[PDB]
Amino acid sequence: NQFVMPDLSGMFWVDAEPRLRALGWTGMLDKGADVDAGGSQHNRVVYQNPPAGTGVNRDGIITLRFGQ
Ligand SMILES: [Zn+2]
Ligand SMILES: [Zn+2]
Ligand SMILES: [Zn+2]
Ligand SMILES: [Zn+2]
Ligand SMILES: [Zn+2]
Ligand SMILES: [Zn+2]
Ligand SMILES: [Zn+2]
Repeated sequence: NQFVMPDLSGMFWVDAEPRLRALGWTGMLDKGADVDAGGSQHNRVVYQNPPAGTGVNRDGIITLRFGQ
């Protein structure tokens, strides 16, 4: 908890990461398993950890699962 986690749902990774990095996030990305979530969700953020509203550390680990 040094910056509040945003809701990244629906973003492409080309937009998801720079948004996090701009918040000061210097931590490591854990890219999780893809999620088959239909065509509209293809390569968009489906899950995230920590959830939005959670205080995450500047170098804490963030996990993303993208639409298959
Ligand atoms: Zn863009
Ligand atoms: Zn990167
Ligand atoms: Zn992938
Ligand atoms: Zn499918
Ligand atoms: Zn489809
Ligand atoms: Zn797909
Ligand atoms: Zn993908």
